[PDB]
Amino acid sequence: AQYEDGKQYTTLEKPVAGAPQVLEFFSFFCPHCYQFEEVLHISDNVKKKLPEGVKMTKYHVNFMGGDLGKDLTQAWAVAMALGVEDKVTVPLFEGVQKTQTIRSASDIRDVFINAGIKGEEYDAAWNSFVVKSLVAQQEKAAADVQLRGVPAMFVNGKYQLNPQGMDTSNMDVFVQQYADTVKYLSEK
Repeated sequence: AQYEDGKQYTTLEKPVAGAPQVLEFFSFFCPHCYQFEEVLHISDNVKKKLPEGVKMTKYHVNFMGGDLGKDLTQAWAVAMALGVEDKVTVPLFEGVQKTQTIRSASDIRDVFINAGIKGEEYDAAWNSFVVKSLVAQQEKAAADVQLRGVPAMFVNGKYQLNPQGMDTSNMDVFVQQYADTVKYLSEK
């Protein structure tokens, strides 16, 4: 066939019921995630090709970067609660990996302050129980699907994208193959 289990995707031997339709995992410590977001814009191009009616969830993971990794997952919870993903994603990636100016929670906070979220808004969200449940969700979803590596994308709790089985000679072509696969998986 043209799309084959084990080729552009893999199937979970233990399917995850009630999972978000298109589910993406990342970490601001993850070098390929940096590529996926700032060079390739994967999440964005996947969207562009998803059918109507399908929502995409993106979650941060704990297993990279120790203490700051967990901080970063809570701040991503804050980002989601406040709806400011599109304003902090890039400065967080560049803070962790480019300039290396993120070394503590406080530095994570500075990014939000600079992106225009108010101190009192940030701190309240940071400490809110809404954010604690939203942290819990991020952790649960990672747990449900065995998650040991990022970037990772799961469709309908049953399929897992396998980008290593796609040509990388051309970056535009890789993205579109990626996006088309998610589309195919979605329709399955």
